[PDB]
Amino acid sequence: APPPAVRAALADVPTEVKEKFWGCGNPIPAGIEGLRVLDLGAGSGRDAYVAAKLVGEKGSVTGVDMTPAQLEVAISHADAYARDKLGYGKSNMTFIQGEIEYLDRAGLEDSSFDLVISNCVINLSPDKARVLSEAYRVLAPGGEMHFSDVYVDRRLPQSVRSHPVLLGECLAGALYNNDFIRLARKVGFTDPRQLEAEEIQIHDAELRDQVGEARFYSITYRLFKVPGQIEDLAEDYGQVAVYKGTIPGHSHAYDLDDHHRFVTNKPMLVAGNTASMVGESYLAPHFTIIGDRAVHYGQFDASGPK
Ligand code: NA
Repeated sequence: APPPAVRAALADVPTEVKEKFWGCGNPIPAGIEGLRVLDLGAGSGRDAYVAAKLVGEKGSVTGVDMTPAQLEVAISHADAYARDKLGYGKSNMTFIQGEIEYLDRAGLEDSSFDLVISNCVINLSPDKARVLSEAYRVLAPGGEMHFSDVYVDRRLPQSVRSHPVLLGECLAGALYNNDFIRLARKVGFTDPRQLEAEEIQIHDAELRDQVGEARFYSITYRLFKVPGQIEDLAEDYGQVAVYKGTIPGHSHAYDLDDHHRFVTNKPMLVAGNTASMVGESYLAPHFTIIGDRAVHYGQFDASGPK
């Protein structure tokens, strides 16, 4: 169950582009008309094709993949998709060959993307930290890394690590969610936000035994970049946010994350972080912020000392 816009856009993506994809989600955010999107690990192009639509004719998408076979599928269907299905003059997609760890080697410049998206390929990175820090480098201010991947509620035993088989799909090398958060924050994503999580029921029964009581999740994370603004606690500057109702397919309400649902025209008290995420990012044209950060009031939703 993807949002209607994503299902509508999927109906029209070349069967072959979809059949050849494999992923744990549909990580294209709402609100991206006219923006530039980088799709990490684009494979055969399902997610890039969907984005190419949702950003409109004036937005664009870049897909980076490791495998030439997968590339050539994304490339061969581009023009025809963009022309007949989207009715664009030409494809607004560019697929390039690369390693997600080395966006600099792929020629991707600082601040050249508004969104970085990914679908269940980061657990396979040999250098998670580099992919994260590269995402961070190629994002423009007020941009976001928005991506889905598989996590665990605890650290897997070393035993399970380097010798699983392939196991699960990449369930080996799925991190303890809080360890992921830590790594994101070392790189400058100070307050990752969980948009939604689904427990992945394991059901192999023989794998059950290998993992103990480990619980696995498919989580879509939101990693906003707002330099100088994003803090590691909810801090209280007395700001108020009002979602104006203008994000297509979200006229009644908008979920920033699973703890923050904004109802159209209903003001809500927010912390600095959240005010930055909805009002200083690419989402900002759809929100009003009342207040600012000239006066600090303390920690938000919590008393002072003890
Ligand atoms: Na709505």
